Amino acid sequence: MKKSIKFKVKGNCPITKDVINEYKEYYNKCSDWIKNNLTSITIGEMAKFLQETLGKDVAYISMGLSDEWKDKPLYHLFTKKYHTNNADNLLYYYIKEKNLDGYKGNTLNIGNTFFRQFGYFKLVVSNYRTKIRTLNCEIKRKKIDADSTSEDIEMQTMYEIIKHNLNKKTDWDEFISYIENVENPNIDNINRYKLLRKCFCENENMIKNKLELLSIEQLKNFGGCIMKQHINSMTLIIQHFKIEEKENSLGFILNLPLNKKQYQIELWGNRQVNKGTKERDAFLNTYGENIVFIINNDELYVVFSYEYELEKEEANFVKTVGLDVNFKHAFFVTSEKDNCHLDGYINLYKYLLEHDEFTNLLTNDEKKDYEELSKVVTFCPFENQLLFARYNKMSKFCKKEQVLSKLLYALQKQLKDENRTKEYIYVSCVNKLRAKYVSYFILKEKYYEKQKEYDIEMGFVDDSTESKESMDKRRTEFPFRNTPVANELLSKLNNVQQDINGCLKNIINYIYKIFEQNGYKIVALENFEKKQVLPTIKSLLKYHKLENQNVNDIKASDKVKEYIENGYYELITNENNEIVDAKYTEKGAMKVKNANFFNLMMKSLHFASVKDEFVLLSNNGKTQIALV
RNA sequence: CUUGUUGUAUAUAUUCUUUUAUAGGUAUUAAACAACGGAGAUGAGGUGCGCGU
DNA sequence: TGTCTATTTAGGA
DNA sequence: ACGCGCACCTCATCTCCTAAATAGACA
Ligand SMILES: [Mg+2]
Ligand SMILES: [Mg+2]
Ligand SMILES: [Mg+2]
Repeated sequence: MKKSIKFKVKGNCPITKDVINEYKEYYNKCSDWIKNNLTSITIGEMAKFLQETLGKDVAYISMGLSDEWKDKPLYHLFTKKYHTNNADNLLYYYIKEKNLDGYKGNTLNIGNTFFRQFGYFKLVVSNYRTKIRTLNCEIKRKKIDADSTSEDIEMQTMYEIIKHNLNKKTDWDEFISYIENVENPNIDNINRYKLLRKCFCENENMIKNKLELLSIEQLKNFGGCIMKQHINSMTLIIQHFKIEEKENSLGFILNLPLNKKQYQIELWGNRQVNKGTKERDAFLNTYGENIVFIINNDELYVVFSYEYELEKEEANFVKTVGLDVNFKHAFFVTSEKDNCHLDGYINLYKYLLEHDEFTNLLTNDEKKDYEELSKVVTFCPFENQLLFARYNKMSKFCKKEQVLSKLLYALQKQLKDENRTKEYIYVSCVNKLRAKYVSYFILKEKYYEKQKEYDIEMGFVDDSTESKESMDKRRTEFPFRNTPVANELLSKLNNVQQDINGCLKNIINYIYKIFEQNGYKIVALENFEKKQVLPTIKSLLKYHKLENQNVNDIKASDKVKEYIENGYYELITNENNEIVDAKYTEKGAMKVKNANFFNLMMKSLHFASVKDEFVLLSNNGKTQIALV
């Protein structure tokens, strides 16, 4: 289907950040009006006004005065049962005839058709569509029993209606036939919807009225669609623009209709659309009408779209393999037994076991676990327990981590020497992934420390915390996000996350290409033990009630007793030898860090996007990914 | 225009950074592999801090 | 006026 | 754990990536 390619402009282009800011301001004004009138005006009033003030006989007014829409609320313009172009034209010409979004023109004098009607307004409408089309009135799924209340009958009714947009009586029958005509249908499941189809006929007025009342209910707490302040992107639809190859070059020139003249924007070339390739001809033959101007690191990029589908060359089925996700010793664990059958596979656990320096530090249990993994096809020896030794310098695994790192980097040097590029990049990315995750943890912890220090030195005082209007104004005037300190830390975090994402992509590509280049025709990615952080001191005092309680006899939940028996909390006593404050000892303050270190790699290494990367690699590869 | 973005060097120098220290910044040298459907919005989860239980 | 750019309208019955 | 705020991050879901005809601008 559709595809994208991004180009970088070469030289100085009139499209600056001010053009994009103007675009976004118009977007937000239009969205503000649309939000504030989602129910205050009906479609018939709009169509009647357009008929009166212009007197035109067009379908977008004949479709706004018919019996269906002449009195329904404006938000039905955004639903899938109303013609798209009629909704667009009716809404746009209403807004244009009344100057609702305040359009006073644009800086570059780009044609209003490409900037306003098929630009920011087009995005506003396409955005308000997804809000209302996914709009799931408050509802859940429950098993329908014979002795179930009227709500249970009605909830599963409307729940399936939303999932299938069925309105007429006949459409209910069609969904009943949807599964029955399919081989081996579930008899009980379809009857569950047949019963509600029967219920649909009894009191349809109550059903439709309640569904629309709920829809109106979920459209007054909606604050509208908002384009953020960090976007730096504008989209223009232009029917007639020209993209041309340069003369004696690899780049392109974009001829953009701009102030009634053709402005030429020079673009660099991509090795992605490169000279003499089929993708180049496809791009230059079938490119779409949407142009996206985006600024990234103070550089202007231009995104075009086109149609290109490659011809998948199949291969004979050989094997199917299961990939499992783990978090303890290695990320990727296979069900195969490593017999050196795989070509281009380096077994790093089996390599770490051939060094006396490493296994001499191992116990009998640890050595047994490592030998278990060495016989298994595994990838990415991310060892979370040893990795924390780089942060905690007093960890009992501090020397194991050093030997692991030294041996892994020695293997990296050896692979670089022997010109084994694929395995070399794999090992480099593994090492860099470990280092970069330690860096990300350090940066995130510094972010937390800096936020805490800023919000304690700021000293918020709230007269009433029940609602925003009663709290301190500096909560919103001067956040920590707007402090210079945060932007530096957030930029560093973004850079580290970028490196982490790249290294994980490299490892995933390595795994996929080993299994592809060995005959495996499916890699069935077989589809989370959060360590618990010690309860905080404020939780220890104001929540677990360890304040003014006797130190000798502590009335608390047994988990707190076990934590106190460990040297985690140091308690500060008073004249009565009872607790008035507490702190973290070294042991507890580092237990908290260990728990955070283990939990953050769950949410930072994108382990719920691994399947996505394998799918994308299967979009152009000899292997397929079967979800388990 | 040996041309876009991102990853991959435990490279040379540094009176740089503990807010990326087995890594980065500032300047160089050195590449060859690889991935590349984006933009926008909404919703749901999780998380940190602060103020109250 | 001729040519090139911008604006309009698109239905379901 | 709960509430109110301020943020941050990862996921899921959806829309949209047209085209002919007419009107207008200006030499
Ligand atoms: Mg980087
Ligand atoms: Mg590169
Ligand atoms: Mg150095």
